[PDB]
Amino acid sequence: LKARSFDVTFDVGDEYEIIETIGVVSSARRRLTGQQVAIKKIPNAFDVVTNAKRTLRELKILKHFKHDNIIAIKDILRPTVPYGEFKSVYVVLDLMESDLHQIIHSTLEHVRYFLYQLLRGLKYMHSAQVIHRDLKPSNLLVNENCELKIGDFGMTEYVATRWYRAPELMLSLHEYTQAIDLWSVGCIFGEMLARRQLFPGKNYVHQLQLIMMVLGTPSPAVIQAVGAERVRAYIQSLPPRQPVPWETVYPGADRQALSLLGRMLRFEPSARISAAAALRHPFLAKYHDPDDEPDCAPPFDFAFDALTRERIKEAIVAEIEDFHA
Repeated sequence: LKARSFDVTFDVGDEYEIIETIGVVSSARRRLTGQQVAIKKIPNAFDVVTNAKRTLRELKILKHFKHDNIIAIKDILRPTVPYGEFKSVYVVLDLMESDLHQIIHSTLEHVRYFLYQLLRGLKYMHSAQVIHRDLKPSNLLVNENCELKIGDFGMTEYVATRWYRAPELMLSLHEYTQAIDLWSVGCIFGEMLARRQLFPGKNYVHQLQLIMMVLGTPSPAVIQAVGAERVRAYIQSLPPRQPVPWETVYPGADRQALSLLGRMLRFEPSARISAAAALRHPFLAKYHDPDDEPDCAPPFDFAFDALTRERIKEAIVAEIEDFHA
């Protein structure tokens, strides 16, 4: 009931074909009239520890979420093998032409529609006690339209680049809350507004300093709420440069977006706004529709979150069955 091959070789199941690869991902058309869907195949994923349990979570995570602004599964095909060398899985997702990463660089009506979908999808996520933990414009699926879907999920080295990550995540100022995905939204917010990247740190050494200018130096209770000790020492030893001059920071912005920016970018997760609270912002007055902001009815169960072994290869077969009952 499935057919080969290229490129590269993968067996689709024939409900969809053509089969052109957008990137491993392909775009296909369901024979049933279900139009254009995106198919993602997983190479390996049984190849080791980690990458096994990672795709158990992702599989269970896409399933648990039904939201307009969060990617989910159209279908999931038994990568047909009768457990003899079952080496891979195919998840079917809806086809998104692009992502926010492509078009950001370098409109106030266009952003408010964008961010509204960002935050609504953000709230549904947090209702299930699940965090993206990394939010980049590359993770925001966008076609035009301008409908938005949140890509990937929560999951070393580094020298790597997260300029959208919260100062509590890296620098570990203190432990965090669901408000960290909002700092990312605030950073993306700026980039569309400012036309430029907000915090292009060479590293945490440069990043914090680059972060330092806009939000200014923290001498409220923010310090001593920090895990510190050196960080609080560094904060106080640093000159208390006087914040927050947002109106001066953005000339091309209305007081409204400037106000949402201010509450979104804040040192302390305690004080920082939430997804549900940020939706209430007057910035959405054109778009604000409380009906379109659902919460997950149950919480997301992490149960299996050693732990374990090819049982996970076997646990993934509970689903693909569970999907088809």
